[PDB]
Amino acid sequence: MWPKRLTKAHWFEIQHIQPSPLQCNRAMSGINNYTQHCKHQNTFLHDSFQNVAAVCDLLSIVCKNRRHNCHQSSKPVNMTDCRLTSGKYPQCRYSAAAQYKFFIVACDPPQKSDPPYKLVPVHLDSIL
Repeated sequence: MWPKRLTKAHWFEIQHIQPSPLQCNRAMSGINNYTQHCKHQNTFLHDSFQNVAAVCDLLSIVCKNRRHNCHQSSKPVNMTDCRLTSGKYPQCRYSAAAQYKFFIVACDPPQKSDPPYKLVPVHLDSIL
């Protein structure tokens, strides 16, 4: 069981960080349990937290929400798109689609219980 309240950065890691590609149904089951529903879509980045957090140090750009705390990867990375195809919670089933794309993350200063980087990733703003 993941604990009661996760930081935004910790939830980002749980939700979007998976360096070796796995089975969509397996990978989503934990996330779905914590949210108590079948998430309709999720993108897993096949890269390490360390590598993704490093993107936070790159040039800041505008996010979809018009904030300026977003950062684009310097290279594309392997990722998988999981899309809900059937089932009612907790029986959620997915199809997988591999991608090789740049990504943009939103970054914030760490909270106290976060790893003490200058910035940590907290949202997957977009893939491009």
